[PDB]
Amino acid sequence: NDKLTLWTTPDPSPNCKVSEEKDSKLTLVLTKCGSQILASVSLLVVKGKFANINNETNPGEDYKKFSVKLLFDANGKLLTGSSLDGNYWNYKNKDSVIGSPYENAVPFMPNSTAYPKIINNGTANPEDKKSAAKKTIVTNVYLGGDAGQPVATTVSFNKETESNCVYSITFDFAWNKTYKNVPFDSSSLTFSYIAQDAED
Amino acid sequence: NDKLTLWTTPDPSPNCKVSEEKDSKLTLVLTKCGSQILASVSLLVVKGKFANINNETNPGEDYKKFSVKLLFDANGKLLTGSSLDGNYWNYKNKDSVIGSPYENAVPFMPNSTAYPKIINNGTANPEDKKSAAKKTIVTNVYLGGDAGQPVATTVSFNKETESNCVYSITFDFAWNKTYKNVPFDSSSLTFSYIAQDAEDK
Amino acid sequence: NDKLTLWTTPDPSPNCKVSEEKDSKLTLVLTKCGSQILASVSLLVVKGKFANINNETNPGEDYKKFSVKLLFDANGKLLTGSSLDGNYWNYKNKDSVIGSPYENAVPFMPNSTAYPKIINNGTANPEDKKSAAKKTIVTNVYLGGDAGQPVATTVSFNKETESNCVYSITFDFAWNKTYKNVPFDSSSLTFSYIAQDAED
Ligand SMILES: CC(=O)N[C@H]1[C@H]([C@H](O)[C@H](O)CO)O[C@](O)(C(=O)O)C[C@@H]1O
Ligand SMILES: CC(=O)N[C@H]1[C@H]([C@H](O)[C@H](O)CO)O[C@](O)(C(=O)O)C[C@@H]1O
Ligand SMILES: CC(=O)N[C@H]1[C@H]([C@H](O)[C@H](O)CO)O[C@](O)(C(=O)O)C[C@@H]1O
Repeated sequence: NDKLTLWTTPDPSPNCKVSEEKDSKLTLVLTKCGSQILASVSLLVVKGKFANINNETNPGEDYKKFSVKLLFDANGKLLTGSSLDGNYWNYKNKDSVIGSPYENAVPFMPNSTAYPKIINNGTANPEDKKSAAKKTIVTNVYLGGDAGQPVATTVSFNKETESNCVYSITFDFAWNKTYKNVPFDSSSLTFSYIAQDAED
Repeated sequence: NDKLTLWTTPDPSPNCKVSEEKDSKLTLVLTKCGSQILASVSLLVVKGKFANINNETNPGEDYKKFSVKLLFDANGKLLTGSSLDGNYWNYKNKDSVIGSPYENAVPFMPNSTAYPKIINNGTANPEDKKSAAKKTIVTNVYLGGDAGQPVATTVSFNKETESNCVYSITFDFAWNKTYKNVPFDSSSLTFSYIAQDAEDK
Repeated sequence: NDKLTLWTTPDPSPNCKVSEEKDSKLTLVLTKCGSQILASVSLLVVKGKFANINNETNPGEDYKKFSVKLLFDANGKLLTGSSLDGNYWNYKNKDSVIGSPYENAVPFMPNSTAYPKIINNGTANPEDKKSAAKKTIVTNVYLGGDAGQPVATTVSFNKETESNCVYSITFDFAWNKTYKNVPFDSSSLTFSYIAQDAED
């Protein structure tokens, strides 16, 4: 009933494509403390490529990394082409989701002044040079909650331009370890980014 | 606000068992940002095993790791099996604590739908309760605030079962380094977890 | 919103001294969720020592680390002697700043009970033993948002005593890598600390 938490469900049914359709349950919770967004996120791949990682028999790089994209329009609606199905992605209602799909959700989108879409011109003066890293959180999650099973995790904001998105949260994942029969089950990751809002 | 912050005191007197009774000050602050909980946490061992770590003379594993449990009931009261003494664990009032002990504190407990108590072992076709990792935050703290002194730190939610707990915040700590005369003084760690609600009315 | 979020601008003009004057844009956002402060922070060095790090030709330590201080008075005003210029450091209003400079900002300062001014200890009684680490967050940021480019990052609270400061947020940065032509462009870092104010 609180309008201040866009999320999946806390315990979601398969609602995310990783390597196929409905590959994986992605738990993502955006709580809007002031002008910033507090977010935790776990990923669990239940079937397909990364449901039981083995790089002993699959040493290839395509088997040692993947990416999850959330694509949003100017209203901040989740698009098709997002890795995340939008059926069970809405504002909170007890442990579940609100009856109607959400019309507007800009307050929750990354700031397009803080995290601008990169531009396609070559010239750039000292003060007018924009940043790639600014739009980035690089960290680790840990498969199975084992500290010896690190995945390099890269949250990116308004990185994507897919399906004519205006805002884009992107979780990239990669590892060096040659994991043997290790389900991709990520530890919860806490992070924040600066939001947008607009009047009318 | 004061009613939105369960914690110890900012500067607590020895209030945590690590290897023996009140042998460490644990600073923990739960602030309830919407449906999530924002938390920072430092640990300082003042006496006993880990008050001055040396693995040169104590190479044994029992001397290179330990765990601190907070056990809660369905109301969210701290239970006896807890590593943390409950005298100075309550809602905030200035840099101190509220007059009466707290009756209810569920809003602050980890979500038992997101972090369910029981774990399923063996088979995994559905795999629907099958996340161990979801209930986990793995990171590092740094003894003395020195970047060369990492402790592998594992926050767990509703992991524990002891004393008939319903909710359980659990901080495990372990290290590979052979530390020589290094007090266990952890750098403050920021983290969040998904909370619980309170029925309807 | 106003009074709830002390910050720079989301996209700041050069407003930070690192090795010389206004040689870097530092983006810092303090949002006061309850009794804690939520903060993200990116640093971008546009000119001078760290604008294009090379430790192949500059192996010296002075070229492999630096520190950024914010020094505050009892009111919580940013002082000269801070690395951060105070012109465009104020309470939020849209993507910009409030008209007048801010009179009071204690609610945003680190807790002087949790992070005491104490640093010299003459005795050390078991129950009255004070903590250095408590005042510390040690983590990593990642230059260019590349996971292979770690900087050891140390946030410290009420560490500093310079210019007779009462409160002090301090970001130290250091690296072991011998980086070749690597701009100091940090990935956004999320963190929190304890903060109070009270009076009549
Ligand atoms: C950083 C962290 O938290 N975990 C790390 C663990 C633990 O420190 C501990 O050694 C496990 O027992 O060590 C590694 O496996 C290692 O040294 O190769 C890297 C891993 O990232
Ligand atoms: C905060 C952090 O990650 N610190 C890490 C440092 C940094 O790389 C630092 O710059 C140089 O010590 O490296 C280690 O000391 C190391 O390799 O053994 C481990 C430690 O966890
Ligand atoms: C986010 C993270 O973990 N970064 C770390 C990377 C990643 O493992 C990366 O994927 C491989 O470059 O490893 C190091 O570069 C390394 O091994 O020396 C240290 C660095 O801090």
